[PDB]
Amino acid sequence: KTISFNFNQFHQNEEQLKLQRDARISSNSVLELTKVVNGVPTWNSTGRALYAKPVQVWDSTTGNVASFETRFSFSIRQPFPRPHPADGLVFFIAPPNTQTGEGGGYFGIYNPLSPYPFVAVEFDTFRNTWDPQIPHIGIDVNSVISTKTVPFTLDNGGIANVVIKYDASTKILHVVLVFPSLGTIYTIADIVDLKQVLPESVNVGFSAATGDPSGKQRNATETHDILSWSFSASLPG
Amino acid sequence: KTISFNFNQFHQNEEQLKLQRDARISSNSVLELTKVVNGVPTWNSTGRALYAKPVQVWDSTTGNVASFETRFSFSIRQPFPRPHPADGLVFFIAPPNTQTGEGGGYFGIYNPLSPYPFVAVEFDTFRNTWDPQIPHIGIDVNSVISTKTVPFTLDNGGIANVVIKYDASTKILHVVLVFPSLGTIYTIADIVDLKQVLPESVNVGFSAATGDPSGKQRNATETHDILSWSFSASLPG
Ligand SMILES: *[C@@H]1O[C@H](CO)[C@@H](O[C@@H]2O[C@H](CO)[C@@H](O)[C@H](O)[C@H]2NC(C)=O)[C@H](O[C@@H]2O[C@@H](C)[C@@H](O)[C@@H](O)[C@@H]2O)[C@H]1NC(C)=O
Ligand SMILES: *[C@@H]1O[C@H](CO)[C@@H](O[C@@H]2O[C@H](CO)[C@@H](O)[C@H](O)[C@H]2NC(C)=O)[C@H](O[C@@H]2O[C@@H](C)[C@@H](O)[C@@H](O)[C@@H]2O)[C@H]1NC(C)=O
Ligand SMILES: *[C@@H]1O[C@H](CO)[C@@H](O[C@@H]2O[C@H](CO)[C@@H](O)[C@H](O)[C@H]2NC(C)=O)[C@H](O[C@@H]2O[C@@H](C)[C@@H](O)[C@@H](O)[C@@H]2O)[C@H]1NC(C)=O
Ligand SMILES: *[C@@H]1O[C@H](CO)[C@@H](O)[C@H](O[C@@H]2O[C@@H](C)[C@@H](O)[C@@H](O)[C@@H]2O)[C@H]1NC(C)=O
Ligand SMILES: [Ca+2]
Ligand SMILES: [Ca+2]
Ligand SMILES: [Mn+2]
Ligand SMILES: [Mn+2]
Repeated sequence: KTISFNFNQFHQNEEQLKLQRDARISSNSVLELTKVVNGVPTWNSTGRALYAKPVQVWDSTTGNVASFETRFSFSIRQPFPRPHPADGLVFFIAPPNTQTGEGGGYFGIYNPLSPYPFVAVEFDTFRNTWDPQIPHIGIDVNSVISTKTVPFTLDNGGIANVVIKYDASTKILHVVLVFPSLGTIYTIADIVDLKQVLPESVNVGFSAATGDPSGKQRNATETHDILSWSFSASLPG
Repeated sequence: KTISFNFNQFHQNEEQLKLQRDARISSNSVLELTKVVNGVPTWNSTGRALYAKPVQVWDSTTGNVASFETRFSFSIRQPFPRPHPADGLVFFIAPPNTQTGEGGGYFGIYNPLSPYPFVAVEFDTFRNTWDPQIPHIGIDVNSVISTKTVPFTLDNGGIANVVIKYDASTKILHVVLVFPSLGTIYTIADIVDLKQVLPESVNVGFSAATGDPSGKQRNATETHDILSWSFSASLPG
């Protein structure tokens, strides 16, 4: 059983996508996860976009787990450098029908008063009390406190290509981040057992957030645009 | 005990490299693993290049294993597409003082008469009886029958960027192959316990080969050039 989808661009009112909070699709085909007014990003914004249909990552009848691959391009533009850009974006896997959690350093995927499991790959731009030097790529399992982290230099306003691959036989989640204009390549990988953290069916998508009001800084913002996205999953069981 | 070297270009008579068989450094600074006469690659060629100093990947006293990262660019030019180019190149890790093995599909790293252990990342261009479709990236442990494989499409005569990273804490060996001119990214990973297969001290280097005469095809050839190479290893012990 295989499932796959591809988005060369994003059309307004895409029946295949589920938009939440501030997420919006521009007229120029970009998925803007967080609020951008008159070409300027704002703080206190959170937005998510999930693939409309649930995907089965494992089967309890056979115990088999899915292998998958996803590729996407994103762009993070940071207009106001001085204070500190925030917060970042993530590709994530969670139980179906979840609601946007806390914004800010929680990217909109963590809800303290009713936590739901999740596996996420973050592109963190703001250093929270629990983070190492930013920006960094991180593998998150149920917590925004990454199991593994790798720093990277952002191509401000530039395009970044990401490849996330999960091999069930080895339980390896490997991610590649490339900035074609800079010729830089970043890599990180960790062992993650999906069967141990997630339910059989899940939702895959993105979530991003800009500076939270509590920070008292309106400049703590940036764009979190997804330009294209393909997904392929294979469940033998 | 960290160690690292970096070759942004190769100079003839590199005191740092040990060249074996047909391996040679061209005037314009590129490391030609296999024979190329008058700008034309030939069959029946095999060559290797090893860093002259042995590196310690693990220590029996503390038991600690080294974590390392290596980056290099190569270029395979396939002048004759019709029959079938051969054979490919590999980055390998082996015991010090070994000699070039069999050519052809053995890339010059495997010796049937007296096999020595090794861990290699291959870039396979010819399909042998034990191979899946070509070209493919492959992780090889003590043999040329990859534990893990992934297909890729070669950028003929183009530049390829490679990142090989080994994390001792997880035992994950992850490799990334990027063709900047095509924008394509290929990734593969597997679990390898260096301690279980290799001695404490080893040699790191490259090996390549063109079509073996036994195939009776003079067109089974291609270049196998290395343009640059950096290596970094950190043994916490
Ligand atoms: C928030 O971003 C603004 C735009 O980048 C900052 O203002 C810019 O500050 C520059 C000097 O740091 C100055 O050359 C630019 O002209 C100015 N741009 C604009 C459109 O105002 C702003 O910096 C604060 O406000 C300015 C006016 C100065 O007083 C700075 O000393 C202030 O830090 C940023 N605000 C914060 C919280 O840093
Ligand atoms: C493939 O390359 C081999 C080089 O490693 C050639 O081996 C030959 O081995 C001889 C034994 O000591 C040596 O004198 C020769 O110099 C060398 N080849 C050359 C440059 O003449 C091999 O050559 C073939 O096999 C040898 C044994 C002779 O019969 C040659 O006349 C053959 O051409 C190369 N094979 C082919 C088919 O080109
Ligand atoms: C070995 O590689 C050669 C270089 O591509 C092939 O020759 C080329 O074949 C083309 C059509 O096959 C032809 O248009 C080219 O003019 C020719 N180039 C040269 C310099 O020979 C060769 O192809 C075979 O052998 C040649 C001599 C011709 O008879 C072709 O018709 C044959 O297909 C390749 N040989 C093999 C083993 O395929
Ligand atoms: C941050 O976003 C929330 C949700 O989009 C808004 O409700 C907030 O706007 C207004 O001010 C806050 C303090 C609260 O009273 C809310 O109910 C209001 O709508 C917004 N807060 C900021 C800092 O603008
Ligand atoms: Ca953060
Ligand atoms: Ca082969
Ligand atoms: Mn973080
Ligand atoms: Mn192979």
